[PDB]
Amino acid sequence: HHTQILIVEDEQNLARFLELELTHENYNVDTEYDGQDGLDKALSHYYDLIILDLMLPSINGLEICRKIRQQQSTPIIIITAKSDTYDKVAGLDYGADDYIVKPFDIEELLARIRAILRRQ
Amino acid sequence: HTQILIVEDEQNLARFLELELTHENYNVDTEYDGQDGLDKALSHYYDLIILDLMLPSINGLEICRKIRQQQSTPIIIITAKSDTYDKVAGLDYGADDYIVKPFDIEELLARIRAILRRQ
Ligand code: BEF
Ligand code: BEF
Ligand SMILES: [Mg+2]
Ligand SMILES: [Mg+2]
Repeated sequence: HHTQILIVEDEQNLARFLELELTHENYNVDTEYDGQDGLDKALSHYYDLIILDLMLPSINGLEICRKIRQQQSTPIIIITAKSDTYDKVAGLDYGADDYIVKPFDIEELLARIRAILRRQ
Repeated sequence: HTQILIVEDEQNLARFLELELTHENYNVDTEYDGQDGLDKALSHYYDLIILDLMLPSINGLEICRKIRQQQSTPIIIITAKSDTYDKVAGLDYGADDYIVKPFDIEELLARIRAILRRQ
């Protein structure tokens, strides 16, 4: 019984870093670097929480978020270099549970994962 | 739904949030002192509590711990403390979100909506 996380992120250094840091916290992690592959994975497997970058190949994160939310209430955290207030609001209103501006400290992401999953 | 408590000692900010939130059809109570805020939270029902960290009498992290000891009530921390250690502590002590000042009201309102989806 492991908590399952999907990361959709096209910057492969950060993607691997997040995978390693989350695996160290005893999460099971799947990663996708392409937006369509990430959506397809999110819809075909059960995750406990999904981490979504916004600028991705094929389709971008807000479309992924919308299409996941047509099917699932699965927690979503958006991570992105997009830091304007409107981008944050739009992402939360499309159903993301949190929204973190890059670059961030891993310990903050881990704390926010814990806080969201506490209420599941 | 509608009941919000704000514990914030910077009164210009508190009245702003109070008015903006009331404009959004929330019923807002506010307290400028940390002990009064904690007392209010434990004595009265709220749907969501907004906690500053740096307050007179008792600091917001301790308020958060004591509330979460007794209630499931959603908590958003708002604070000028931007350090990662403080974010991690606030979230681990029971806060559902943590916003660094300054922030735009539409962000707060969106995070309130998102947190109330979690119940
Ligand atoms: F490409 Be992600 F929005 F940083
Ligand atoms: F006084 Be609060 F922590 F900004
Ligand atoms: Mg990207
Ligand atoms: Mg203060």
